[PDB]
Amino acid sequence: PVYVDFDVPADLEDDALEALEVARDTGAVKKGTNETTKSIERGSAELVFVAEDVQPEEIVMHIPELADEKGVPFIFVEQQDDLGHAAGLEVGSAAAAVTDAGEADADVEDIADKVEELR
RNA sequence: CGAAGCCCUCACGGGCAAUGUGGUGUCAGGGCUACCUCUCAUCAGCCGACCGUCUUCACGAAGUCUCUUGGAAUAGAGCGU
Ligand SMILES: [Mg+2]
Ligand SMILES: [Sr+2]
Repeated sequence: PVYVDFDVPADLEDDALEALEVARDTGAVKKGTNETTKSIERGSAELVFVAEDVQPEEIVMHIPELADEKGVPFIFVEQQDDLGHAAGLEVGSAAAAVTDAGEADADVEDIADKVEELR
């Protein structure tokens, strides 16, 4: 909520999580806020995901400002458990990162372009 | 590094854990990269006392002889261990 500056539509979120499911079975993904943060700093992150139901908000707070100065695109997911299942975990995830997509590079590029049109 | 982990249960199965279980590491700084050599340090775990001290216990030598006094010798004198 405090780190959220734009609302992402349910349709765009469906596209995003589907692209993440095929990113783990082909390319490579980073699961968890610590690994997502290191990906943005190292530059290896292509697209970063962030949950909106994170309590406390401090865990994720830095991602929207850190990604802006590193050129890495970010998208908001409504639920924590949906992002965790999409990353391939039994538990939830506050943040996920796509470190070089696989056979979804065209979809990821479009998601990154649809988010910029939504500010 | 990133699920490689932990708890419950005979098992099955369940719970925990990416908001990080677990590995690494902790100022002789450490990590990472490139190498030299090596370990007996440390940490985890198995085994597991001696001696001493405190207390309790077993065993454990040699007269119940003479006389006098006395209610009674454990006294005096004498002999003996
Ligand atoms: Mg350790
Ligand atoms: Sr959770």
